[PDB]
Amino acid sequence: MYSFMGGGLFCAWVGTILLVVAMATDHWMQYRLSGSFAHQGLWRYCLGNKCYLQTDSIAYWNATRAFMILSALCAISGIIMGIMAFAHQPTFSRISRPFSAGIMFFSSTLFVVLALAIYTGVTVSFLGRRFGDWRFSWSYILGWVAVLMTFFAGIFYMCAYRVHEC
Repeated sequence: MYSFMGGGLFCAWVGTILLVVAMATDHWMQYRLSGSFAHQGLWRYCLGNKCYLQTDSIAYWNATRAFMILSALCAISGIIMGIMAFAHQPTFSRISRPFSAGIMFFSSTLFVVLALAIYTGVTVSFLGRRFGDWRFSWSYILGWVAVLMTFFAGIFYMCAYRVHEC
């Protein structure tokens, strides 16, 4: 019955973390020079003897940063709706209670497949022959893992939509 309610919420409860463990993890691209092996994230940079922050704010950087928050805000606004999916609260008939999360999670799934594509679509074009250690590191992966986690979080919630009303 309500296994989708208890299943789809779990696919988002972990996916919401991977999005947060993607904006505060300075490992979007691995690179090193002379005695400072580290990584490079959206906001903060890192080296060895010290750290580093942004300097110019590039177009594809200021695109991914906003779209990932637009996904997390569209992801936390689903687990709180998943809490509201169990408890029936009389409100109205438009937009079902165990169904609105399907549009909300898929919306969060939409602004991450675009946020991760704007990164890759410009990174290899803006670089390549210059930066030698071109590598999408272990935070770029967690963004793509959360792409599938919150995707199923909408699938399970959308699957229960037909089971309930029909």
